[PDB]
Amino acid sequence: AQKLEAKGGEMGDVWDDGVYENVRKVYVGQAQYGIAFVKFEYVNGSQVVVGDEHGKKTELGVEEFEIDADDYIVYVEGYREKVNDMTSEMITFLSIKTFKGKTSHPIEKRPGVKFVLHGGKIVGFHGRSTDVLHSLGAYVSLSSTIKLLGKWIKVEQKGEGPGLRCSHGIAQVGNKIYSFGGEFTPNQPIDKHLYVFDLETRTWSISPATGDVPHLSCLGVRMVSVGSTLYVFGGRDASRQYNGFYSFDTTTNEWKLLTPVEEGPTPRSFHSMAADEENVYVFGGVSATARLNTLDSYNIVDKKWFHCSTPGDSLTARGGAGLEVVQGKVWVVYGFNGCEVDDVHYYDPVQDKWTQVETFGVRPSERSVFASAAIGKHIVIFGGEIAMDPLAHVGPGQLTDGTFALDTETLQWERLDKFGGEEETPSSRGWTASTTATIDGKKGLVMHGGKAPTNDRFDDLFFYGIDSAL
Repeated sequence: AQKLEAKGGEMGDVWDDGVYENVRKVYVGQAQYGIAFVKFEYVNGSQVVVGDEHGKKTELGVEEFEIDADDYIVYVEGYREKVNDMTSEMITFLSIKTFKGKTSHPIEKRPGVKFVLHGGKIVGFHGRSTDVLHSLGAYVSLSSTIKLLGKWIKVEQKGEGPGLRCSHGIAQVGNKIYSFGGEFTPNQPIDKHLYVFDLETRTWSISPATGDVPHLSCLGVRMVSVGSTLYVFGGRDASRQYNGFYSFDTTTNEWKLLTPVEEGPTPRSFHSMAADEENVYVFGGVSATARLNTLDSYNIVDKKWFHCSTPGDSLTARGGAGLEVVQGKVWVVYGFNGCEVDDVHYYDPVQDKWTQVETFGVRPSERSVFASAAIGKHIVIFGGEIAMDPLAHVGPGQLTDGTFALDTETLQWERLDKFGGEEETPSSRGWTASTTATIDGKKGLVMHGGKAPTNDRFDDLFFYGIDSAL
């Protein structure tokens, strides 16, 4: 399979259970602060393999977590920390997620760093213990049976690009992809240009413009395409001043302030957006004062904003969540509310009401600001932030790299990442501007830009192309 780095203080006796067919049972014995004692019971062929213990038990006892035979571990989430002011970090908290969606303990915010051994199937463990757990890794085996077959392509680029940024917005119109807004240094919007990408040329340039050009250059902005006209909302500049709701006729190349701030929906940034041929949707994100959970629709024909039913407590205010129209319905996926979140919800237009949905099977650990597109009955997501940065949107935070698709018709998540092929899978990133797109006659996901794990920026253009079977 694949050994994953054990994560924790590198003090202690290293242990390695090796790799098995699957995991039958997990044993966790708590320490006084963190984790004392682990043990695993595995299965290999027709053989139950009871494993050695690692660390020593405490007066607390040891809790068991049995994994059904029709069932396996998709990830282990945890918290490492240097406590006692003791020379080494130790592992302080663990949660187990099961393919069937069993979960051992609900994740909680504990100080220290979060880590996660992720991806499709945990088939064994290894770590380092000194009479208590000090670090932990595991072995993951990516499942070979990838339902939504497809590959990752690093699109080449030529012109005057939007280059290196994140917290910007992209949309497709015809065979051209448009970009707008964004940040390069922490919290500093770059320009007001509307960059455009000719697919057949694979080349960039600044679009020409007319009319009501956006009043402020900004970041945390969103935009979606309807027909050949682009629609743009929110964002902020350096001075926490907000943009209203504009549009851009691409055949006409003219801007248009469709509704002013202070007229339409609450001015905000790092909201989410989508469109369905008839309305343009705006969800959540951060207002001047609070995160939001509200959603507003704007009919193009009726040229007018409608305020949708409010979800209340069921669905906590959030930003950096994914929003796609999966079918006839709006989908809210994951996001951030002080904690990173792995909620899933749909809003039904016809009824004007919200529904929560349980989801299962090799699901992503909770995360924000990821790349997302809806294609078919699927939502596809890549990367994202799996833990906020202490210093704000200022610092990198912790950023990951999985590729996942939600099947809205079965509620099975799958990880589109393969062992098997050779392809240019994007490196761990977040705050990407992402969209659904057709390129060289394949629909799929268009990742662009984003924050690096090292607080750098990216400029890459990435495409998960869904091969032809569809």
